[PDB]
Amino acid sequence: SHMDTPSSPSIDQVEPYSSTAQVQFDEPEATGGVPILKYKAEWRAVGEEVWHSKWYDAKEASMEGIVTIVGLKPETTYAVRLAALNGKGLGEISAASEFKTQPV
Ligand code: NA
Repeated sequence: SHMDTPSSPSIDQVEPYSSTAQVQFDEPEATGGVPILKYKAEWRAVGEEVWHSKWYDAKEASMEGIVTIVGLKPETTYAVRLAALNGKGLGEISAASEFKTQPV
């Protein structure tokens, strides 16, 4: 009788530059029963406790196949994960993917 939140997106690869990175991902296998509305990316520098997060429109993300994370520091290793938002709320977070920003 009730829809749930989406299953997890999958991160394929991350293409990092100096202060930004392109996160390549797959849509959830299951929407949960109602449509994906937004994506949330969360990232943090490995070793640190604080997570940074940003919302992304579902339409452009799923069409481009990417979300772009910003405000990164050069030469630094990060963990990133993704979750889909539907009408019920936030779904399962993806497995974390680790990348390193390039040197300036
Ligand atoms: Na894939």
